[PDB]
Amino acid sequence: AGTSICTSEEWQGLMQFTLPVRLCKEIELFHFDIGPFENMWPGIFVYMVHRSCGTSCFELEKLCRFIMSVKKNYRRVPYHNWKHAVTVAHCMYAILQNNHTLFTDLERKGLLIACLCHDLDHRGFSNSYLQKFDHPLAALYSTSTMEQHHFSQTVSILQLEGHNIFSTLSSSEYEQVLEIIRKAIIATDLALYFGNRKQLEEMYQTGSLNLNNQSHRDRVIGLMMTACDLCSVTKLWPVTKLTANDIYAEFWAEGDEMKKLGIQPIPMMDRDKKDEVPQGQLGFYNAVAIPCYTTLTQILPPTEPLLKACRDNLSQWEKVIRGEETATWI
Ligand SMILES: Nc1nc(=S)[nH]c2[nH]ncc12
Ligand code: NI
Ligand code: NI
Repeated sequence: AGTSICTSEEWQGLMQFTLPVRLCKEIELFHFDIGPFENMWPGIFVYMVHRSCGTSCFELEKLCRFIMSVKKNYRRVPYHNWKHAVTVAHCMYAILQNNHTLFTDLERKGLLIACLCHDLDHRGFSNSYLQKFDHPLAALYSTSTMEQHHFSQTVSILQLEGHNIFSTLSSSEYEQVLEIIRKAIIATDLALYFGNRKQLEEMYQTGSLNLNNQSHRDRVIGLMMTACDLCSVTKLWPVTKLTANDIYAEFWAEGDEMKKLGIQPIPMMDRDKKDEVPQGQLGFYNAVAIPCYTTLTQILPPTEPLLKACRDNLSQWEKVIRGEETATWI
């Protein structure tokens, strides 16, 4: 019920935060894992915004309020949580640093914010679930149900007193960045990814792709959003494997709810079908992750390390299937 707001202590603490110097170098790399630095997550996001956009891009007090209120509006769910938000924003930072002048100042600030916000107030349930059981959100948002909600949550937080980091934009640029953010969040609906990637692949392969064309830019930004959202598959194997445990914790909890409503869940969401997980991961990588990073690398060549890491993880799932897995901790 309603939008949560950070405390004075929370945002003033972020304002005074300083990032250890050794991490500065590490944060630039695609494979960086925020996992071991939880106390530093909000500060890491400030650092990224300041490196990409400038220390004066946002009023610091508004930015710190905004960040700490965003954190407070992620729920304590196993996967679609604050840690996921900051991970996705970091991937976007790495993409932006490596492709910096392809994107306008307004796009960079909008996309880093969109990434931080893109799963706001997620409940640990899929679009499939909300629509199957006619949750009020599915009535309000007929397609891309949760993503429309995440964008609405974003605008609610911006509207809190002292939280509007974009107020100093011209009236025109303000409308433009909100549209950047809306499009980017909606693009995180994997339903839309399949069509988007196929279109981009064609535009790329025929040579019609043109970044001066707004609809092309929109689609490229779309694919960047998918690549950042799925970036757990681009980390080192043990990190990827641990994150998969969190994703499946959510999936199995949803499947449990469907059993109670008289419907057998898809196997992926069935905690009594964990034997099918390795094959399911293979399916996901071949159908979703590999094509995403393949097309992204064609369009943005500096992103190739995402693709190489994704391929390496695909090989690991293949090893799991062949019974070659070694010791794992969870
Ligand atoms: N298998 C999957 N892995 C990730 S990171 N996300 C997913 N969404 N749906 C399936 C999966
Ligand atoms: Ni999402
Ligand atoms: Ni997400």
